Amino acid sequence: EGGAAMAAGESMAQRMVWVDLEMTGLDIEKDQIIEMACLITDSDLNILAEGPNLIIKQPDELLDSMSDWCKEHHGKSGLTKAVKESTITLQQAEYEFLSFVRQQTPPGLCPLAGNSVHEDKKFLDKYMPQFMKHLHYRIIDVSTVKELCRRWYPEEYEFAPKKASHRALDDISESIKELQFYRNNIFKKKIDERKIIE
Amino acid sequence: GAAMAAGESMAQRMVWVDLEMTGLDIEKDQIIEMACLITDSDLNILAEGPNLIIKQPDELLDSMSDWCKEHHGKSGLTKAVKESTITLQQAEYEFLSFVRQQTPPGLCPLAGNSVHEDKKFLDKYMPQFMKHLHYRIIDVSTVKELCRRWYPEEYEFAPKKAASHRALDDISESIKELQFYRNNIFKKKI
Ligand SMILES: [Ca+2]
Repeated sequence: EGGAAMAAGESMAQRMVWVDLEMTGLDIEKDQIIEMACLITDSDLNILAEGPNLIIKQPDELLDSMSDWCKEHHGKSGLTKAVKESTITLQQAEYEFLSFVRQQTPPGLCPLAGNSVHEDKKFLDKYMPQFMKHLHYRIIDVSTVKELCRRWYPEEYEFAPKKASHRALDDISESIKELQFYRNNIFKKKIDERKIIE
Repeated sequence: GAAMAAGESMAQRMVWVDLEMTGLDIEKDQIIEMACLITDSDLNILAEGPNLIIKQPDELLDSMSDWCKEHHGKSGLTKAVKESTITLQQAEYEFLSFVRQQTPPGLCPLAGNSVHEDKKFLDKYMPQFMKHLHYRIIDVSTVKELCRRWYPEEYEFAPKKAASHRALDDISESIKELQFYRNNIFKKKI
């Protein structure tokens, strides 16, 4: 029956693809991608799968030509060291994600999720196009609600969680924890604590 | 101290835009129409920018998709492109001039419906303008997707975007949409 595929299809079309990227800089015409994580959640931000957490090999030239902040940032992170000794091609990494997201999402219906992802999509559109061809053109920006919280709910902004990490996969988990804080505190309450709300 | 409160009050103004390309192939597509507008933090419009139509080389206009051909052909917009005398470089200045007197430099974000795609062409074709803007954005298409999943009943009350033929009136729908999500999806305080 289609009514079952509809319920199943309409439920997967509400899932999100959560990514966290690290790059050599902000200039898309010269900078590249060096670390990418992926992860799938449902409409209520519950982990349905954990994608890989990869480090992409990039030539020593670009890393040696990175900005002070960038060359300093990724140095203490040790990520710069791993990039050189990495053996993961971009498309080899691009495909590894594409297979993961294909076995978990319908093609062209799920949106990109994550914190400040208008830049991640900007890079994935250029460098991982087959990946983006699977995803909806829209994004779920955890920072968009951070701004709307900053102006509309400054009181509860002070209680927002604090930073914490080691892998982009963890920066995803914090970004959901960030977004989950917004649903508990600034959106309309659906649940009293002991009835539910009208 | 009181000035730092008003300084914060200005740091929370938004910069609203909406563009119309010949296509989404950023490496081979250009901007064709643009409007701009400013609001305070609580979505009240403070100043409306211009609404300009950018002349673009003719071979590309008949090389854009049948969607872009028929739709912009039906909008009357592609006709105004040839009859436009505004280039990209002067258009950027007019928009850069407008916003500089209303918003603090680099403290205000882009806002609108899927502006992540409007910013992609602004990061490339209007960098002097984008320098005045914060790197963060405010996409109403993000809380729309959040409204579907979490508040689907109230999501059905969503108004129809009035199919505006001018990008400045398109924004009026986006704000009216965003104001909706605030009223019926965000927690009220008293
Ligand atoms: Ca638009």
